[PDB]
Amino acid sequence: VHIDLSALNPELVQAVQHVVIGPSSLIVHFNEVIGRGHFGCVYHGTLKIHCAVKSLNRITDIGEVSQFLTEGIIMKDFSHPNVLSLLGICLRSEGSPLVVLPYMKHGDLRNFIRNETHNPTVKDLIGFGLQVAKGMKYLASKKFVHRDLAARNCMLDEKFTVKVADFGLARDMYDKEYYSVHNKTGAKLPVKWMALESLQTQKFTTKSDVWSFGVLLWELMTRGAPPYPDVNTFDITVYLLQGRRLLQPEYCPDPLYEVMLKCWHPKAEMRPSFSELVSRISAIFSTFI
Ligand SMILES: COc1cnc2ccc([C@@](C)(F)c3nnc4c(F)cc(-c5cc(C)no5)cn34)cc2c1
Repeated sequence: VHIDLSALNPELVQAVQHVVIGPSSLIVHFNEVIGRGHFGCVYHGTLKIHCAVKSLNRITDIGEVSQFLTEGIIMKDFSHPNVLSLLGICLRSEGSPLVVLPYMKHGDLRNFIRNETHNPTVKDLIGFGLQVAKGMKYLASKKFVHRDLAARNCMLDEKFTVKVADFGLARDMYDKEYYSVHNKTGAKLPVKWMALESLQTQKFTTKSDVWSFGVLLWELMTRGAPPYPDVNTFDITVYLLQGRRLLQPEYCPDPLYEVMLKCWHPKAEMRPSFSELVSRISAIFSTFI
């Protein structure tokens, strides 16, 4: 893997020095896999900054190198406390580049809320939801559409700060169960998180991210129950069109369920913005002790 600066959009050339990590600056501990995606494994690494280093060597070919760099450059300029940051990319003589992310001590949000070790309160769970909403408000303000928002796709650091993850160079399928193959297009889709219109057109928007966020809130309040367990894959469209939504979890406050129903409005344009979600959830959160 060689970097040809001329091949890039000339406006981005200056950003390369800030995204590329010199191999001498990074040590990666390949002895133990700490995480797995469809595109490769992840390992502990030290930059002493502790990091998660993701290999992309399960992919046959990584595509256009200039595009990969461009994706990295665009990703690295995102900075928000509820969005996973890119520390950089590191080139290795043999194999694809390594993607270098901050280490997230407590892993993905779904597994965290399912863990018997931890006991977040209803207030804590709502706060996790608020943090996600803030990250998504940021991403939406950058006109970035996530396309795969779900509890499995957010992570928690050592201070229990929630970060929207699984985007840009960290994008992957980290739990294959929840992705079904479309018969016409072949795309593997997170159907149980998708908006009605996306199930029909396969177009994703910020308003379809809002639908997914509604599902994520439901996951939080059920402590990571699988949505629609008694529905099979693409029959979700028929199920929803019967006039159905996920039921109100026992400990979900009534106004938070109302927020969920708004996220699942049949008219995409009538769903709340992430700014409105931050406002509404902040209020509900403030009522708890
Ligand atoms: C287990 O220890 C860690 C610590 N930090 C990590 C940071 C990123 C990642 C990385 C690059 F895979 C990643 N980036 N975004 C996501 C994400 F949204 C979800 C997951 C994830 C979910 C499951 C289940 N396993 O991994 C992994 N993700 C993995 C880490 C693993």
